[PDB]
Amino acid sequence: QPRKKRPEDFKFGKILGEGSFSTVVLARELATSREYAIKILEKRHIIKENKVPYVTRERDVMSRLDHPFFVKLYFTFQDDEKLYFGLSYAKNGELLKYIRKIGSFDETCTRFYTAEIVSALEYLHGKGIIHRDLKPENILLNEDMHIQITDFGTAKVLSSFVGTAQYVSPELLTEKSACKSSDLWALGCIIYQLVAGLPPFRAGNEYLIFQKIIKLEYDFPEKFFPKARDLVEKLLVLDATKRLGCEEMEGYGPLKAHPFFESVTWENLHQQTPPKL
Ligand SMILES: O=C1NCCc2ccccc21
Repeated sequence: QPRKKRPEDFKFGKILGEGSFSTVVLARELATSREYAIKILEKRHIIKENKVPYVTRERDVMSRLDHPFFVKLYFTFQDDEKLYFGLSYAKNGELLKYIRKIGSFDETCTRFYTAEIVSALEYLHGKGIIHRDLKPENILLNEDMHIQITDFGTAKVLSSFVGTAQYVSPELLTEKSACKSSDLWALGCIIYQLVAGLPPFRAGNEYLIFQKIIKLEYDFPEKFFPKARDLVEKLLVLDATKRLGCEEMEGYGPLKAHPFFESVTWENLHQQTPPKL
């Protein structure tokens, strides 16, 4: 292994994001001229907030990921005060940014980007990992406009936490429990959001949002692509064992065979050129 890196190896630049117990800063490695997104965490603060398990899980999950649709962990190091995670830099920022920029996606772009997420979730779920906080804020875009999923501090490794209100699955509200199917619920909310321009469940506060979620209280705009609508109806299902893509429904095959995805070639999405937004 190369010698441990250290802060003085980098020219630090702008802050890219100010996460839960961390700050992500753009950094250029002097020796190589490579750009990394370095996640910086203060040890004392992590210890004080009882987040050692949190940070340990984050690093352990990220070390296991080796797929182009996920953030990559290249290196770690620490000094007296801080932990540093050297992560891939997603040049084009958040999916959410593009949703707001152009309002909503046409069918071709919805299909292409939904497929990348599904394909990413298939990989993740095959390793026994649940994300638990999947959302357009955490789905980044690379320079090449392919997705790069991030934010694994709150992930669960199969064999205690509630995500972002608008994407929380009903089972989390009624049991405290999460499963792979919880990510598929999030996927349904995201597809709806790509097409409609807004998340399905919206209200004045978390309480009222949680209320709508458990009553499955939402509806589709008039223009909603019919096959995407059918797909979302098969994902936004209160019973977690009946969502398209979960094990009880025989996995990712039937999800990927959905009519909405008819024209998708699943084997080499990362080699395809994304539709212009
Ligand atoms: O580009 C990024 N890569 C790592 C994850 C991240 C978080 C917040 C802002 C940017 C990034």
